Amino acid sequence: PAWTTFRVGLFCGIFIVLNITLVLAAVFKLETDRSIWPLIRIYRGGFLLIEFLFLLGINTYGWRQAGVNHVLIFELNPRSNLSHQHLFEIAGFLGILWCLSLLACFFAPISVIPTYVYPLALYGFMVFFLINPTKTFYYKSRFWLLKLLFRVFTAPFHKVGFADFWLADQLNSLSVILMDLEYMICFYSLELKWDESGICHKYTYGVRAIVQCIPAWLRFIQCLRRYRDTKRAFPHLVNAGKYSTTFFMVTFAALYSTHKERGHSDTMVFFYLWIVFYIISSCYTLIWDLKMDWGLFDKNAGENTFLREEIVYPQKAYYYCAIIEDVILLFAWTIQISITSTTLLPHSGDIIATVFAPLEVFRRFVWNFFRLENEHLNNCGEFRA
Amino acid sequence: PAWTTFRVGLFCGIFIVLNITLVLAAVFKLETDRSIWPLIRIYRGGFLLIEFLFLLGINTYGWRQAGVNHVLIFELNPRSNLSHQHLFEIAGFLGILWCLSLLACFFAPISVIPTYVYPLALYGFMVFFLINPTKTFYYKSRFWLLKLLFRVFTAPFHKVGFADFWLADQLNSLSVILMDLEYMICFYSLELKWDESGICHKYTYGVRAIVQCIPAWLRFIQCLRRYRDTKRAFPHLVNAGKYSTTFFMVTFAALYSTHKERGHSDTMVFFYLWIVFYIISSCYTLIWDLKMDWGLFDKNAGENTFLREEIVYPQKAYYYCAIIEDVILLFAWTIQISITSTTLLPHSGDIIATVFAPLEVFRRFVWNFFRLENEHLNNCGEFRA
Repeated sequence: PAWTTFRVGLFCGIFIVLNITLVLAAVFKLETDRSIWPLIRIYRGGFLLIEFLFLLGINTYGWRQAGVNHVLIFELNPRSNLSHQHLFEIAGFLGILWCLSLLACFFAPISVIPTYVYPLALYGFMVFFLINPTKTFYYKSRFWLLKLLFRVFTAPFHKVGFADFWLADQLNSLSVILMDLEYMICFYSLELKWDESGICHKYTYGVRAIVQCIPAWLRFIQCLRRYRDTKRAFPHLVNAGKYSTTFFMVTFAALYSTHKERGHSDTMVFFYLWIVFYIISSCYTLIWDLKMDWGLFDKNAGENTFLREEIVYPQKAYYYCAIIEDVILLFAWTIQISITSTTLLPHSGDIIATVFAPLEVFRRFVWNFFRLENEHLNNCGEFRA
Repeated sequence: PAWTTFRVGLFCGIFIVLNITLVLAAVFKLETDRSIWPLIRIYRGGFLLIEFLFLLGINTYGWRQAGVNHVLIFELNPRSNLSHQHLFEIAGFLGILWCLSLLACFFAPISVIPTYVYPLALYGFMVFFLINPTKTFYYKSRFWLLKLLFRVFTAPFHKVGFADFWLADQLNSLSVILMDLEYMICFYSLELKWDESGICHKYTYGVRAIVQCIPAWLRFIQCLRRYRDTKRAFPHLVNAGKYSTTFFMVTFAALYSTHKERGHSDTMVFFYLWIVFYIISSCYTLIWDLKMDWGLFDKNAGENTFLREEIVYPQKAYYYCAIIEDVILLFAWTIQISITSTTLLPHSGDIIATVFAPLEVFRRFVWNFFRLENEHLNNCGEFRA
């Protein structure tokens, strides 16, 4: 309508200037004799979520304009849809809340409450806005999201729809948010509660491995449930392998990290095995994305050199840019592991992680941007008809 | 359209949060051993202009919705109109520039330029955005405004249209902006130009009197030109009297102020004469506004107790609220003069002036809100047909 567009404008404006204020306050008012990592490590989750919602708004716009309809694919209702302006405004609202909480963490405005209650309040509100039992604030769509989250987190007990698969895949890309939330739990359980601001931050007690692999587990058991429902082995078990490689990569990385902390002689072999398993996982997921989840590299593409037989997005350069971006964004782990194992600053692993997490969300953006199109065109996953 | 509404939202959001930041920086970072008056006295002009443009946007909305059409009255073009969202976004843009300049005056961001260049740059841009000789930034409407300003400031040489009269009246209400601009000229001509930040601020050399009465002069000579064009004495010379009273009030206030500064014995008589002349001016303009410029208090109003015979604005309470607001806003000078002449803080006259100038702009808001309606209904001024 019109009021929705005006609210998109209001929230986007407040957000851009809050970001300017936040950058300025971070460059200037950053004495911070204490360590600042227990703050950005807790706010990385909110940041990844807000960036993901912005990019999902852009995805919905691209779908609706290019021609690929997501009202039938997603099993939504042909009317009472959710345009992209709605996603933009709700992401902007969560961004306003994120920036306000972060500013309250920078300047301590109120002198009676400690500065550790602002992340707690921000995430408590982000949860209450989603479990809101009233008849307001996107009642229908938000409760559809709740039904979807309940049917995807209890995966091997329900029939696989396209929304289930799609949200399981999104959660498989946003693993840093789950790591963030479990880290916030661990911290607020294991930190002094007097005036300011370790066991976790490391893979010591294995909770990091479980939390990082739980979306891979979701998608793995989901595709196994689909293979039990139907009877076909090509796009089900070859798909389960892609998420078994994530299991193995996380396990070996955890063992290597704990052995490097303990300094045992079993560190180099586990490091090499982590290297080779992330290599096979990245090659696997790259081939899969370029072959099935996108349908590219078709056998009879005609004048289109490396594409399908037909296309929806007008500029053919978009697809080549997407191929390059998906082979660069994925495989960016090499820079990470090299710069962390070539004698850099002590606190640099988290620098690289925070730098490359929004880049991973961008990769998931592009992947959606093309997967919904391929699903509308070729019906890759046998979800309908 | 839609992009215009989104830009209204963007600018309104940036503006509200810039206002919050500005209020906070004014309450907290206000050491300011020096006097702060040469800053708010220079920014009051921009503030009154931005508030006036917001309220003119609201006026255009009220006109277009209530039914009173301003496309024929204002001699504009029935197509290529200017909706209220355009006024809102351009006022928001000037507000963004105002808030940015004021913040740059609070925090000195750049260390090489003195803090007196920001008001100069703000108003230089406000003038360049209006004299812009390109084919962009509201080319047609802005050059219509230039033609109107040139035909109204050279009043006694052109035929009086409704736009001429209306802008002369608006300028007759926004006299504080002209006082502000002449004061900025005087200051930047009579202030040290080394690192920071009197003859004016007072009515000493009479420039304040001339500047404060020049819109009254505009409207007076304009109604005299109209009386020469037509031949009718009721709504022309009785109208010229209303702006002759402003001449007399300003003259007597200037004489009283200069004699109080010089402490002569002629101060009390001039103060009493200023009192009585502002009394007669306020009663005159109140009776005129309630009788002719609004058409209220009709002789045959029917069931409507104190109104016209017909009305356009639905809630009848709006009109009574407007009568009360126009008899309160006008006549607010009594509080000013009493609190300034009953032994209050030295710097309090400018406090009261800055407090009551936006209130005067609000009075002009309501006056327009009803005058355009009465003009569409009864054709009070013989402007058409």
